[PDB]
Amino acid sequence: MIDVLLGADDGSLAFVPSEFSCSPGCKIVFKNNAGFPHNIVFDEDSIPSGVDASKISMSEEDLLNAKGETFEVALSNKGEYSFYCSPHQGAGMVGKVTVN
Ligand SMILES: [Cu+]
Repeated sequence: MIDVLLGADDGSLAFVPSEFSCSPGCKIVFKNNAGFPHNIVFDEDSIPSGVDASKISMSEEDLLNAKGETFEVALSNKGEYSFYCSPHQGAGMVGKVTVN
């Protein structure tokens, strides 16, 4: 599995890592680190065809509010999955996972 920090240790509004690669069955655990609240959203138009975004994404309205809170994702279909934090998207808090 891949552990991803929500917020850099220094408080920067970033996923760490932000771009990473894995294979079918890939599991990702996003953990609130700094600069929260944060969330993790995948838009349907920015993930592979035939993937249900609602099954991998937080709702834009929901947030992880405290250090250490987690949101887990498991991926199957190959392709590129772009994601972002909704409150911090405009600050560049975005990422992409590639399943090859
Ligand atoms: Cu955020």
